[PDB]
Amino acid sequence: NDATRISRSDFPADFIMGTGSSAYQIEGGARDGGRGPSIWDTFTHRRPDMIRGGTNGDVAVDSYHLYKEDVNILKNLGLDAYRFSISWSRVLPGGRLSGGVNKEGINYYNNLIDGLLANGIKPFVTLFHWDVPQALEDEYGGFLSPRIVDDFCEYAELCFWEFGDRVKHWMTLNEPWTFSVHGYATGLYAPGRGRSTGNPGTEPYWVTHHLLLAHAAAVELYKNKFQRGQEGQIGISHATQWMEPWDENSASDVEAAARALDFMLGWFMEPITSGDYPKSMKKFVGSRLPKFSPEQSKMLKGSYDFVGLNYYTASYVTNASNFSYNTDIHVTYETDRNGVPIGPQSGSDWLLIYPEGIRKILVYTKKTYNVPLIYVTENGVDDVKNTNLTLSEARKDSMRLKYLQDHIFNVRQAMNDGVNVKGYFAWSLLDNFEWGEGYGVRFGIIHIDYNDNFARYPKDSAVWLMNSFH
Ligand SMILES: OC[C@H]1O[C@@H](O)[C@H](O)[C@@H](O)[C@@H]1O
Repeated sequence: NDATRISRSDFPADFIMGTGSSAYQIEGGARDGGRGPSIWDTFTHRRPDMIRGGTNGDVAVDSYHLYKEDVNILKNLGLDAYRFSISWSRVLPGGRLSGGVNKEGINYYNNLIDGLLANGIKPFVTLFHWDVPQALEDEYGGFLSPRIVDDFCEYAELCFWEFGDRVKHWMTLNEPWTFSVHGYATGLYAPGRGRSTGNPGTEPYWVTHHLLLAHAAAVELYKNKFQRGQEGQIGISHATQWMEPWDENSASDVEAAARALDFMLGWFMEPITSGDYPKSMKKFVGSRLPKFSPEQSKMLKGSYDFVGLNYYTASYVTNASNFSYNTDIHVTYETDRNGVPIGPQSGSDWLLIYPEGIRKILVYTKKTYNVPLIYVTENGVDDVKNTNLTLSEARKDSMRLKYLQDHIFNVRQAMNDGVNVKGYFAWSLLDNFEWGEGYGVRFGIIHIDYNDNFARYPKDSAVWLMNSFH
């Protein structure tokens, strides 16, 4: 009943605990080892006004050079697994085969994977975590063009071929919701369209459509061409946020909350469940929502071995009072129920701590989508922004420790509920490059000293994880 007491021994023996990262956020060596640029290099370099402090991932926290140090920290941490992504423009600088296959980039991922394995840590590997190769962006518009589908398969194939003998858990995409909405609706993430210069009412829908197609076609490639020989599993990780009706007993708000789930999570989950978009998206987006061919529907339906969910926060939802994705949802998000916020702020004013949400999002996904195997692929919280603190003060992350305890507890509740969760990955292992927010937003269980070669030092939360989840 007390969440500070939660530990490995409240979970099945085969439950996988881990931490996470993504290539652009930690690797650095952006022009080292033959890596070609991604749309994020381009965004952060051409439009440093879009980044808090105008920073980028040229060096990030230097896991490109310090990977042996991350492996040692992961080993000391004692958790089962490490979720990281492959930088598409590292292994294929030009995005397609014709831009050349980068042997040194492959060698880096082999070294990381080998390091992880020699230390009993399972690699969980995401192919696409937003770093679309600039060459593809430039040649045809990246995910705006169906040409992205074939190129992504050839990339997935290269990765299965090179790494599949040792990597047994693959995700095609991480958070295409976030990628689609902030790249193409709000224009706040790479490639920064939407705020032809963009169109927030059409482009997010093509992007998501192509993302879904890319995902389906790479899953089919894995299933048909690698799975028998390699015996791994492939899925995808989705952005989630719990949507609670503003008024418990208002039919309108219950529908509004369900529509909000529909536009965020249903948007990707229904295609991979029934091969179509949610009814409410069809109704509210009309002719601006693309149709799948029957062949695409066959390919999308059931196209995963597992689904990863990413969870941070929650919101109340109510009905709303030219065209844009944001206005299509026809909802208004509310944070406060009569001056009572759904939960307290973290270091970020958008992250309201509501641990129960992770439980309701799990329960909701099993019910609505009937996913057989679920991983929490991301869950975590950011430190209050404060450059005044010494490391000993900074590393006492009480709020994170409680946040993890409380969420992990709720994951356990979801599993009692019937949700088959097979592991849980904290976001993140390292303080890292937090997209539009730069370095000031620290999600790590390992503190990074940005004044000193990105020195790693475990925060209280890492110590507790080691001691409680070995
Ligand atoms: O916002 C915190 C984190 O959110 C997750 O959805 C993304 O996958 C990470 O790349 C990001 O750093």
